[PDB]
Amino acid sequence: VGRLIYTAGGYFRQSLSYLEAYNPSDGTWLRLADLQVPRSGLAGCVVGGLLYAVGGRNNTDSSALDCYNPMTNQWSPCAPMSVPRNRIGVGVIDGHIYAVGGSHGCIHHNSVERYEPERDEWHLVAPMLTRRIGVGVAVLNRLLYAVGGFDGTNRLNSAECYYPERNEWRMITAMNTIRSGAGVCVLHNCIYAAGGYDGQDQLNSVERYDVETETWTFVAPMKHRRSALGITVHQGRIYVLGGYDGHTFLDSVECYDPDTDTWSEVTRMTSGRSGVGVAVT
Ligand SMILES: COc1ccc(S(=O)(=O)N(CC(N)=O)c2ccc(N(CC(N)=O)S(=O)(=O)c3ccc(NC(=O)CCN4CCOCC4)cc3)c3ccccc23)cc1
Repeated sequence: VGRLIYTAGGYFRQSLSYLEAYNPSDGTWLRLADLQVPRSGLAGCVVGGLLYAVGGRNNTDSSALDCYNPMTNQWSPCAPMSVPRNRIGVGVIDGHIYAVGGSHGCIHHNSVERYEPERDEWHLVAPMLTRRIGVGVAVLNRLLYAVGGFDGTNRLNSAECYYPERNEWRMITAMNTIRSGAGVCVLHNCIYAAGGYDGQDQLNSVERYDVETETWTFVAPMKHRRSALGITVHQGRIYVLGGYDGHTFLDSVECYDPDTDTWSEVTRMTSGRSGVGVAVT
């Protein structure tokens, strides 16, 4: 009935078609219409109550944008991006979807494009300073942040900031830890970077960046270490969904209370998966 946490796609042995929704009010899961094409490594977002699945890898790298309407339980195709973008990052500014980075085969994108729902059109914006796949994306104060990822040579702890009015990117303070495939979100005016892969291990560490003091501080780590996790914010708490811990595909969903600096496991997906697109509406 209320706002749900949607997880689309993912990987477990193969790319998946599942669209499921979690109700944090009563702990229930709903099963919704499958995606047209199974996809992992995509990103989710919500604009005008519509859920969007962006990019990923098919079953093969995907330029697709698909739109799910919760009121009709239907997926519809949208204008494709100018390039396939697997392991994409996505952020929304003023009802516009920014597709950041990602990979096409062995090409590691630094390009960025902007989708206009009112026109069903994508347009390129200024490219990032760094090529980033597995990049975490966060929107804060009408700025778009691109955090960590892999540039094709090094895994990254750097982060950079896009200025829509200036159409430009600037590097910001780097993270304490290198992170590709982290969950990045915004909670209570800070950017959170949860988990990821530092080049040797999946991580359970979690650091937040305070823009005022422009520094990254560690906070309480998660129970299960994980990369390629889904992440979202619901009612002032962070939810991370699934992922890969180095051996298993997680079905675990942990929830972070910023006021207690605590991670509790609050439910479990119907099956373990990583590389899901996650959004709330
Ligand atoms: C420890 O090694 C790692 C090194 C680095 C990383 S990463 O997080 O930093 N990273 C970015 C980067 N590499 O730069 C990523 C890798 C893979 C992704 N997936 C989708 C996609 N299109 O790539 S995925 O989640 O769905 C997945 C698919 C297969 C496998 N591995 C298997 O063996 C599958 C075979 N299984 C099948 C069932 O069981 C038996 C064996 C594990 C995960 C990512 C998705 C989003 C963001 C980042 C992703 C992660 C792990």
